[PDB]
Amino acid sequence: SGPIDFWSSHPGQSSAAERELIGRFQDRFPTLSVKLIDAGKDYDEVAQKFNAALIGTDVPDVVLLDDRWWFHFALSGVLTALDDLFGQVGVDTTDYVDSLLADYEFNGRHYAVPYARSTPLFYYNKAAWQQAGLPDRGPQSWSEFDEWGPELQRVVGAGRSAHGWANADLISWTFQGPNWAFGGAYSDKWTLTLTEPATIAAGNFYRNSIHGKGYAAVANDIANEFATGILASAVASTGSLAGITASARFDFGAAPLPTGPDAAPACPTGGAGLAIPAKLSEERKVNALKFIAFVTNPTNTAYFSQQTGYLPVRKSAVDDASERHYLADNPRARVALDQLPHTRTQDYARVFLPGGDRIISAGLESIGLRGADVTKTFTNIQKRLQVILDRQIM
Ligand SMILES: C[N+](C)(C)CCOP(=O)(O)OC[C@H](O)CO
Ligand SMILES: [Mg+2]
Repeated sequence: SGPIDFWSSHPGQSSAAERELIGRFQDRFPTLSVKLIDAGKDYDEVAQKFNAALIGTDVPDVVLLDDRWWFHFALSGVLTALDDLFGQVGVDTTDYVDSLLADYEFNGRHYAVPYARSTPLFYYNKAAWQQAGLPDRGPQSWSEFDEWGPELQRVVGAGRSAHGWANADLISWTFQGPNWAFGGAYSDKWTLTLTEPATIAAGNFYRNSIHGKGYAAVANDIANEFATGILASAVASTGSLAGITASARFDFGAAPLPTGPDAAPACPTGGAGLAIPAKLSEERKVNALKFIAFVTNPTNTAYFSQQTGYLPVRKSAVDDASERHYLADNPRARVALDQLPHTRTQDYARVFLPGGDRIISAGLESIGLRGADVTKTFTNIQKRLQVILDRQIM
């Protein structure tokens, strides 16, 4: 009871934008109120808190669930299937970007609505690029960047790195694209492929950049380490574009990831959507979908996108006057939009296999941190994952 409880992690440092969308929602429906709740510092903390709440009584009305947690909770049956609610509220689902809404479809039903959606971006420091003699653009291939790497490392010097790789908090997501660009994958649908020769090749490229040629390092806060100049470049979310833009005292570029052979997609989408706990009453499920649909309407997804660097989730958001000027005056904000139709759906091992991402991410960090053998590390992870698969299947 009481207001609509909105549990968010304020992704992209977006709490101010969310308070503002709440204002728009309350002027539009003077009858309903919202309480924005700082439910956690990242998607894992929000999901942890939701888990605890489900065993209890006080469940939120609206909860932010990332590209892994929505499926975990949907498959657990704790989330409202929304397809009939879309019709009852008048949601124009044809207007959401189709790939972004299909990201939440499970067995014919949708269990969340896209909200803070992203692609990774190749951020690069332009002063470093100029010092190294590079052209003003991202690498076209990870092989080309392997040639830039040592040149950048020389100009940035001793307490800096040409490239920062994310730590376990995000490496499974940022390494996904390069893996694809090499023709690898964690898995192909449910079949694991971490020990295919192309996946290992991508692994060794990552390992060699840190321990072989030594122009790359495993970062902590990758966005801030890039913005403060410690990393000459990094793959991080477009969701961090506003924060990086506020802190960086140098000019910088954002580029799409290197594609695969013959421009085959080599970039994931990511981020989170809004969902409604199944154990709410039918009235609160109505108001909750009212809210979710409002703050993700054309004008409002355009606004949230302007404040963060995330993608507008509605096709017609680019019909919005402010969004056209914004994209006009902010080219780095175009990059994720232009990249969106060159993406590839995420490997099942990362997003759907229960516990898969924790295992994959640890393997990748262990490779990065201590230079663990890649073939050995990938074999052990794939065997521990295959154990999961065989168990859940049974
Ligand atoms: C909040 N931030 C930007 C610092 C990190 C998460 O970035 P996202 O693009 O929201 O998610 C990426 C991925 O799908 C998560 O599994
Ligand atoms: Mg409450």
